[PDB]
Amino acid sequence: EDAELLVTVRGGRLRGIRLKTPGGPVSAFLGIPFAEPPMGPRRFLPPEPKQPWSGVVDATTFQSVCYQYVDTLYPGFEGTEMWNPNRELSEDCLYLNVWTPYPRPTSPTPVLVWIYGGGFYSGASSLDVYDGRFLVQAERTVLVSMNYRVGAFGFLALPGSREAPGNVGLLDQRLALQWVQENVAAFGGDPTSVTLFGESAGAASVGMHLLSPPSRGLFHRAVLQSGAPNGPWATVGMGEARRRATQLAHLVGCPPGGTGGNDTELVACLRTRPAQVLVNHEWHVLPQESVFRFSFVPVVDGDFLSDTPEALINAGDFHGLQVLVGVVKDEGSYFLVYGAPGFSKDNESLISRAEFLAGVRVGVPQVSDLAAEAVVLHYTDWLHPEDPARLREALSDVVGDHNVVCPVAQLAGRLAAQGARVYAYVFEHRASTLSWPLWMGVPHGYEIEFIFGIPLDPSRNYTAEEKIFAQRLMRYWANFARTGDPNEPRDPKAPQWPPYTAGAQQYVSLDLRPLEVRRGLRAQACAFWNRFLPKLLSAT
Amino acid sequence: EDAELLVTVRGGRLRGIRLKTPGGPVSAFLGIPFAEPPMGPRRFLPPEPKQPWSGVVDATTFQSVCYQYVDTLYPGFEGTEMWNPNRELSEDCLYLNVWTPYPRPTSPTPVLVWIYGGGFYSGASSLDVYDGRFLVQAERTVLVSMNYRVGAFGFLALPGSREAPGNVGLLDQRLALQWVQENVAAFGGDPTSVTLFGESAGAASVGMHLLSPPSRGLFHRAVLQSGAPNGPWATVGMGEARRRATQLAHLVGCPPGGTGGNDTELVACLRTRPAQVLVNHEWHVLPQESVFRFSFVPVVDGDFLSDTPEALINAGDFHGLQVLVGVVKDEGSYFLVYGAPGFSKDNESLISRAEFLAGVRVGVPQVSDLAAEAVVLHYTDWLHPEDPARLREALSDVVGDHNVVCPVAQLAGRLAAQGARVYAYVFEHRASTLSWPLWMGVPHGYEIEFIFGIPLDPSRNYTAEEKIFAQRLMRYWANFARTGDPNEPRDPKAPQWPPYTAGAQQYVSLDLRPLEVRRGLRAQACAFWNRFLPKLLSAT
Ligand SMILES: O=C(/C=N/O)NCCN1CCCCCC1
Ligand SMILES: O=C(/C=N/O)NCCN1CCCCCC1
Repeated sequence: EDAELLVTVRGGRLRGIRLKTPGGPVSAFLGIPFAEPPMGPRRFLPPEPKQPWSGVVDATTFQSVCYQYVDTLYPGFEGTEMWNPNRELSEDCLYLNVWTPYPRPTSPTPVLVWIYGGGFYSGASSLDVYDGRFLVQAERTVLVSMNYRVGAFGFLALPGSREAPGNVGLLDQRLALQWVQENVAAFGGDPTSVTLFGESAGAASVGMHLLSPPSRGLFHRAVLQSGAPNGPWATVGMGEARRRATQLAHLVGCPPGGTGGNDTELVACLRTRPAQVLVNHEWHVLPQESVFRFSFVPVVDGDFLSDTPEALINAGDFHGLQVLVGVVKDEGSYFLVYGAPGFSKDNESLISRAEFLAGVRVGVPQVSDLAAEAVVLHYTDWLHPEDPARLREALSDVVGDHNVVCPVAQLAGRLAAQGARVYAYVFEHRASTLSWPLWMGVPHGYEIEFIFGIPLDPSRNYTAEEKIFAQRLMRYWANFARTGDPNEPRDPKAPQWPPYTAGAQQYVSLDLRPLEVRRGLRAQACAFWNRFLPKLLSAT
Repeated sequence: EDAELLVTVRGGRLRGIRLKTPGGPVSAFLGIPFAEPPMGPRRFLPPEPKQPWSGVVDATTFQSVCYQYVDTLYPGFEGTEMWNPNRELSEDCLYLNVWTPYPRPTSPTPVLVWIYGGGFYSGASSLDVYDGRFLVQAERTVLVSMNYRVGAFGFLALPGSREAPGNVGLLDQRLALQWVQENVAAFGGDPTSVTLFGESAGAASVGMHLLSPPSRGLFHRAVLQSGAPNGPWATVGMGEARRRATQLAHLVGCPPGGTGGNDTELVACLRTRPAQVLVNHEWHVLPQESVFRFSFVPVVDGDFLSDTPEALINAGDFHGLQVLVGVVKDEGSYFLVYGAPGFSKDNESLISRAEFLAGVRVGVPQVSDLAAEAVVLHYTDWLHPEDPARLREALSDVVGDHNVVCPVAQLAGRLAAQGARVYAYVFEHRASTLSWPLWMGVPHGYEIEFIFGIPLDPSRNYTAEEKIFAQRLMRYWANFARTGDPNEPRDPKAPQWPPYTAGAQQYVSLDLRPLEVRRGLRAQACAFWNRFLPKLLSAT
């Protein structure tokens, strides 16, 4: 009863809240502090563990969202507002949430840990689409989700220095994983069966924890949804990260005119600026106009990432690891209304040939003109080279394959061929309540609502098929969290999900229809990005 | 009767022979001299018109074949020896043949002029597969075919000199066209309706006469079968042509060590060598190991070709011209047994991945390593990158597209978009009597026997459907020769053959089935060869 809403952890006591679902109640503990507030002199520093507290911390509501840019491209539009912060912004944001079934599991239960995306510049665990009450009720697992510092507060890096080493947002996630190992048993969760799953930048974060030894021991399975650490947007070099941090300091008047600009005096000036001031100049440090590019992302520093993600993936041994990867059908369509010429969510975006050629330079930023010609060659239907509809779908494939599909396929192939058991999927169901235009198809990020069982919410207008389809996906994710295999171990009737291998390259399609096995995650398109295009740049 | 076998031309009197067909007799005049024998001091010189003769020249049999290399790759094999000379070799070979229907047409009849192929190093108008008795009988047209000098005797060029200017083999064809304008009326032919049609190097020759003003006035229609003048094999630069001519001279002891080596002394030494000696060292002149490359080809000298064929095609007005172009289904499979590793006509040629990678360098001779990577990328099925059968068909596509299909498609597109009406086809029928292995499919050059109605020969074992198929093809070629349109001028029952345009790119498939309209002569593959690869070669 109400006694299950009281839980004692290593830091102190907590009071949770009961959440209602159409199938039964769920105990939730929202806003658990796992770190000291990274404010004042702690800005840009790695997180410190939350010191124990006296009394009962109220864990009945979500805590504050980390300071981040708020999207204003389409004010009042559900498709964009659903990702904006739904709580007040604050640097005091290092809090996590725990959903546990009712009654509380008496036996150790596998744990799912969600890491939200948002290009490492935005996101929050309090968003309605991340509501874990339906996944926990239907599958009786323990779900944990944490907040981590985004933007400059989480990834501004002056490499080599000590006042701003970078990757502190990744250390926020690692500390939350250490908190799960020390306290998830109090909620009925098994710390020996922890499955990380995230989307976009969260998926890239899950991949970077696979490549970091201090983080690898905190979990046992990984699910990467529409993201990978080896993408062209997930990491930056030490020289570029220093240029962006110095440019942001210049934009906010750091250092004051006539003062030396070493790393100590530069970060000290940054720590005196209000948090909103740094956010208002975050986008003004990118090197060129582009889409799917972000200012402050994880940096290859030799510490958290001893080498580039590509180098660590190639030289890595992943025996004893189960991975679930996948993408949506239209990964790049969402990002085209953020810079590609001739695109608009309120029309058909029937772009011309000239707009397609210009959009390639925005979708593939800062590459040689010869490299851009190779992209146009592969993504042009030369039997209909001027068809606006085909060009619109072509540029969507350019951005999606370059940033998501091919980095994921590259990762999935190296993982399976080096010990790991990999399962791959392609999400091909467009939600009936999707507010984005029809030409975007199945946009990036809109499989999350089905993984979290949002169609089960009675206050929403999802169809009856989508409710059954959502329960299938929650079954897939939970079975992978329990056994490392998305297939139901009791049911040979259901169509089987074959593992992904570097040779067969088998994957399944996720939609209202039963499972369908296909081969190749755009093998022809991803051979251009992963094999030839690097050689075309090496010769310049 | 026998009176129609007697014909007087401008040079003198001729006696022909009556040829029998299952549908009626045909009057033939084989071995008509149209030029002085290019022997002795006339070697390497342009042809001179045949001086008038006394008495009756016997024109009842084919004359001598020009000196040329004889294929010895598969001795005793029908597939190769059907192209070898069937008459004695001699430099006295400039003779032409005329087939005219019986009874002789009283009205002017459209004239077809055949130019044989053979990589500009071999070929003869006396070959059995060029027998024009069936095309002339079934369609009541006048057919002319000539011999032209091949190899060094026709295309050895010391550019600038007067002793060996090059392209004299093309001038032999031009002189034969001037002979048709002056004498084809005596056989019942119309000198105002002359249609050139050729194959491989013959098709390239037909294209070069389109781009040469002195030759363009001698004909009115053109048919290019599996060849184009803009191919990477049909022409050679002035510097490379001088190196090959000097290397051939060195191989035969010219100049005698150690005397001067100016162009006059070099050609004088070459004219003293027996003709067979020059032939025996022809293949030891090419720069690298390759297939679909030939030693002595037309040279871009500024005379016969004022510029490169590519430049003349782009900056040319073709209004009032009707062109019929096309290719066979498997253009490159025949050339793979002539140098590609792992290939053999007597096995399945299931090559490995390494043999495919090495074969690309032979099929695409002397390109940058980066260019070879681009070819490997485009022609590799990255879902089955090691499948021997797919690699065999891939290398066949590499050679066929690079040398035939894409040069033809580039030509057909420029002709259609600049005034000329173009009809395109793809020959997809494999002859039931074909001696080449099954994996070659429809090899290069094996549509000729159907164009000339060879299945109508009662001494051969063609099927009943192939006889009907050959008759329908002869009607297509004759209708184009008569009216400029391969379609039936009045029959609406049979499906129509739409023209080829640079936008729609419509073509028809020629096989036992009725006409089927398709779009794009391998538009995706040929965009790589015609658009992207030249830019990759510019930026080395
Ligand atoms: O969102 C902005 C704000 N600029 O001030 N610019 C475009 C960046 N877009 C939006 C961020 C994720 C989608 C692709 C990249
Ligand atoms: O036939 C020879 C004779 N070499 O001495 N070599 C193979 C090169 N071939 C020759 C012409 C037929 C296939 C195109 C390239």
